[PDB]
Amino acid sequence: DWAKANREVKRLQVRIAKAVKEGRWGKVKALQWLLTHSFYGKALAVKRVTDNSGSKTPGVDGITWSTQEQKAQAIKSLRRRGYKPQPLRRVYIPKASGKQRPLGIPTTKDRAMQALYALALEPVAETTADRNSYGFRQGRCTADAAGQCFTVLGRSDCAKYILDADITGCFDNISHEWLLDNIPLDKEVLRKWLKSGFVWKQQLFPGVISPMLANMTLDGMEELLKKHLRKQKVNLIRYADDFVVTGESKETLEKVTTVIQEFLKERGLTLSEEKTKVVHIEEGFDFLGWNIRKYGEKLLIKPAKKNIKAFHKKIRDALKELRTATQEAVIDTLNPIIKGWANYHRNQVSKRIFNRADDNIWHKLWRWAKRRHPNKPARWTKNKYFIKIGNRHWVFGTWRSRYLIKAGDTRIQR
RNA sequence: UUGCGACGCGAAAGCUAGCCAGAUGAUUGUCCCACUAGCCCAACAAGCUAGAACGGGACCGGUUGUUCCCCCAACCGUAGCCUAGGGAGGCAUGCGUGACUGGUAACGGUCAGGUGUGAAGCCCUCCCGACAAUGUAGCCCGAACCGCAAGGUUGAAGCUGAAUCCGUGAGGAGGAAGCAACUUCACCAGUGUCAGGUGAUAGGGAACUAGGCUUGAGGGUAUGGUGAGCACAUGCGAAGUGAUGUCAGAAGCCUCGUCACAGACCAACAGGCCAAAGACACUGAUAGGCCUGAGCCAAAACGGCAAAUGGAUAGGCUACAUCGCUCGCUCGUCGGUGUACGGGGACGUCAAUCCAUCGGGGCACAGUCACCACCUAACCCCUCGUGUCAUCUGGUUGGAACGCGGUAAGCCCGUAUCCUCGCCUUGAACACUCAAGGCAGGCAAACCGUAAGGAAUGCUGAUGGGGGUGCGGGUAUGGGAUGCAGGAGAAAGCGAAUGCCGGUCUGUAAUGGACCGGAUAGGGGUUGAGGAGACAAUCCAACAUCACCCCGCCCGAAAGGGAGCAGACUUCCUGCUGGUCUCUCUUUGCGAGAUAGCCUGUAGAACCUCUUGAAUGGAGACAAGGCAAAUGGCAGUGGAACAAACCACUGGUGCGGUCACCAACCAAACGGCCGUGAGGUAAAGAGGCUGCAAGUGCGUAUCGCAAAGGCGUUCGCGCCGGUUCCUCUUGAAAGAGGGGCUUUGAGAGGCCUGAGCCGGAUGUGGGGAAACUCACAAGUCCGGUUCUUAGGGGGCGGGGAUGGCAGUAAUGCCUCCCUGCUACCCGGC
DNA sequence: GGGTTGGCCGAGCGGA
Ligand SMILES: [Mg+2]
Ligand SMILES: [Mg+2]
Ligand SMILES: [Mg+2]
Ligand SMILES: [Mg+2]
Ligand SMILES: [Mg+2]
Ligand SMILES: [Mg+2]
Ligand SMILES: [Mg+2]
Ligand SMILES: [Mg+2]
Ligand SMILES: [Mg+2]
Ligand SMILES: [Mg+2]
Ligand SMILES: [Mg+2]
Ligand SMILES: [Mg+2]
Ligand SMILES: [Mg+2]
Ligand SMILES: [Mg+2]
Ligand SMILES: [Mg+2]
Ligand SMILES: [Mg+2]
Ligand SMILES: [Mg+2]
Ligand SMILES: [Mg+2]
Ligand SMILES: [Mg+2]
Ligand SMILES: [Mg+2]
Ligand SMILES: [Mg+2]
Ligand SMILES: [Mg+2]
Ligand SMILES: [Mg+2]
Ligand SMILES: [Mg+2]
Ligand SMILES: [Mg+2]
Ligand SMILES: [Mg+2]
Ligand SMILES: [Mg+2]
Ligand SMILES: [Mg+2]
Ligand SMILES: [Mg+2]
Ligand SMILES: [Mg+2]
Ligand SMILES: [Mg+2]
Ligand SMILES: [Mg+2]
Ligand code: NA
Repeated sequence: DWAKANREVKRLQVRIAKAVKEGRWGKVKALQWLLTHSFYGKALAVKRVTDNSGSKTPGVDGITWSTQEQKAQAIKSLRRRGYKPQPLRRVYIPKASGKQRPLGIPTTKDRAMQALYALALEPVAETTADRNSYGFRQGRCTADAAGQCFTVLGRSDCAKYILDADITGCFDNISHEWLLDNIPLDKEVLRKWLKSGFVWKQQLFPGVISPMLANMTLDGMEELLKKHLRKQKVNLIRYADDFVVTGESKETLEKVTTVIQEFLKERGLTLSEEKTKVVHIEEGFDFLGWNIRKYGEKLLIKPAKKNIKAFHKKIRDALKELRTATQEAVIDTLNPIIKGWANYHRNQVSKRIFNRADDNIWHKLWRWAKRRHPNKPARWTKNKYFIKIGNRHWVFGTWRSRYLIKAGDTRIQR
């Protein structure tokens, strides 16, 4: 099946996008209508449901037996006409960073319809979106937001004034009428969705279809900031909801404040007064964990000290849990944490920050090894827990050698 | 489950505490006199010894008084003893292992030799003994060239040290002879050589570690301690007061300075220098090398200035306190602080050395800070006194984990005695009949299991098994954690108590203490303990908690076993019990909250059927920000040369809108209007049936959480919390604000293990001068307390599952569950 | 503005 079921869907996605590169929204709505009423679209929809850890919804359906795939997909073969979405189930997943962050879970049939119209929406939200919008799109990392911050703010390639903005309104605070007016999908399905209390009201508009909506609602910013015409003055860089704007002066960024607040005025959104601030590089703004400053005609994207303190909080808590552990288990928990904070900051100025990070986790590991055996000397723990692994002594681990990854040895790529 | 630890006793023996009294040694540099000793052997004295004998004078050495010098002052002394520490024996004991032996068995006794332990409650003698082990973060060494390996030559931090010389002497000056680790790297302004130097390191060394007592008593005095442990919203508790803090973390500490680890380093880059920078050559004039810097001056190149903001200082094997990035307590070296530390002189002081306030990181076995009450007196001050310290001896009161004692109910074994006793299948004969065999059961264990124990095999299989009782032999063994009550048995104690039971007074939070009263044992005979008696002649006496025989009574049939109050400790049996936690359902709070159905309108061009009627059926091009009830698992073109597989490219599927059709049906023009064809043909309405829209179902099925109250009360409420939901904020388990509530039951099921702490009575050791602290199973014992829900594995007995193997079958056997026991092992304290 | 390696004082009694 799936050796062609992805293929026909993706070809028809290509045809939707080729429709939107000319006007032809009749062609677009025809191919959306057709792809939604395709067997392959429905089969893909139930695969995307079954591969996201389905659990108890209100309208409980199963996942298993490899026939309820065919049962449910023939069920939504009919189901466009009498489709009534049932409301959500208020499910708390206990995040390991502070709460049980709530996440309203739809019905499996409702999330299958969401996956259907998600593969309908995607090739329109590719082409009609921005070109400096990096949130939640295809093929785009948050590192590319830093790359756009680089080739915007480089060797005097801006003029030193940047607006650090952010958008209020927690939920999909968008006026429902605006969504129903201009979104390239069938207004009856979206009409039934927005009535239903669509996503549970602790949602932060960054459940598959809601990023497609929250990208489509924020795609006029780049065009309406080509109302200003200078050389490299206005550049907008936006990751999913958190954007910063460039400029050349304090009052022209206030033109940009009034412009963007008129833009979001039509929708249900307002920029804040707190989180919005104008700032002069070099005084720095925080953007996706990376501090951007200048430090005297350098650029120096550095990972900010609120993305370092969060990483030390993660390792501090990983060892406050493993307080009586085995040494190889301590390597096993602490090693992908450091590798994930390595591959994420490996394109920026981070090597100095990596040596300070390995320093601080080393002191945590030393306090680990010394709190292990209280009344026992120090040369014992140094040669029992730490290995001369090379030129380096003090390399934590045991055993072919099992040992932590020094984040400082992770080879920053230009 | 920790080497032992329970309980009574100290009859006796040996450790041990308090007190009393004696004896002995000692009371710690040298000399001179003072006093006394062997002192006139002439009481003169010149001369001999010892001196807490507690005197004075003059001197030696050491340490402190901040490096060196010269004074001065205080303190210490080469003596005796004790301990830590080391060595060597015996001795005792724990666990094994073989050899022998008792006994019917259960179970023992004895030697050997293998390994432990001998102690903070628990071995004896001897020797070395304040010298040493032992340790170390700072300091010092850790070379210098001959050269075959490093062999030697020398050096060498340093150790030890004679000869000599001075002084009455303590001592002072020299250091011959001897001993001694020295191993491996890196940097020097390119490379190589040679010279001249610096920094890690194996080890070595210095330094300390390396003790204590030898003058007491009172009074004042704290820099020295204590005032529980826990939780915290409230508190429990006999056990200060009040703040403040709990993981987005107080106090303390390690770092570091706004880009906030090594006041880092190397590379890059930028600015400057230099002529290969100690020489001798090679190479390079510019990247050739070096300096400085994510700040600045520099420049022959000596290096300096500020380093977030202020601020301080000279010289420490000094003493005390703290700290060196977090368990408590005692220590060793080294380093930083803070307080205290005579007179003069010389040398000369400051380096990013240190402190303080902010600020960035961190570190977390939860305390901290202030006050109050009380304790102790080292030091100092004051008063009084002449001793003090160690050991041994004797007395006396005590104690114990050391020494002694107790078999009895439990269990095992033997003995006599009463009761019970199979099961199958076949040949069954006279019908119970009986056989033959296997089972079930009784005994050995080869072998396995560290271990609980099990099992091959063999042995027996009513000639034998099992249960009950009465005896006899053996062995029961030692932990506070949930009490209590009853029974079996009950050591020591008492023929009148140390116990018991009443009574009186009194103390603690609780255990307690003193005193008065009361009960409490069949007989005889015997040995004849032991005292009597002028005596050994009397030659006794019955109790010596009763040594041994018969009757009174019980029990048993017998042998006999028993029988007065308490009756400790360990056991065994029976009953009633406690606490807390996990899971499931229930009920209530907060939030969410539907589909099917029922109903009222709406739409159906893209859903059907039917009735209809200018009112039908099948198909093309063009478009398409209008819509939809099968749909793109569709079709076409091309690549394969069209062909077989696969791959590129195109497609709006339908309704609607416009041109444009094909089938099927005709208004008008037309000879009495019989006939004709050029020409015209797109609705409405009823049934279901799907959707929509509201309502009812319904605050319901169901889902996510949660069940926590206290205090003031002025009775209205308020504050502190808890719980659910919403909103702001934060990277974040933090916070801010708001709404509600402030709240029930049952079910089975775990589990009894530990941490301590306080008081009292006793012991021991480290620290301390002492209070007091840290430990000895919470020291132990009793008493009072909170807290932890209290760990895995394995085995044996019973009832089932009970699928198979073996099976004529009895049934066992590998596999599951329920249930009883188990210290049987590895934790753990 | 990338590239390397540091950190370790010992004894003893008793515990979370
Ligand atoms: Mg005695
Ligand atoms: Mg004497
Ligand atoms: Mg002197
Ligand atoms: Mg002086
Ligand atoms: Mg010996
Ligand atoms: Mg001495
Ligand atoms: Mg050296
Ligand atoms: Mg050498
Ligand atoms: Mg050394
Ligand atoms: Mg000495
Ligand atoms: Mg005081
Ligand atoms: Mg500083
Ligand atoms: Mg800086
Ligand atoms: Mg500097
Ligand atoms: Mg000194
Ligand atoms: Mg006093
Ligand atoms: Mg006693
Ligand atoms: Mg005892
Ligand atoms: Mg006991
Ligand atoms: Mg025991
Ligand atoms: Mg008790
Ligand atoms: Mg009893
Ligand atoms: Mg007795
Ligand atoms: Mg009496
Ligand atoms: Mg009484
Ligand atoms: Mg009761
Ligand atoms: Mg009940
Ligand atoms: Mg005591
Ligand atoms: Mg002990
Ligand atoms: Mg006690
Ligand atoms: Mg313990
Ligand atoms: Mg203990
Ligand atoms: Na426990």
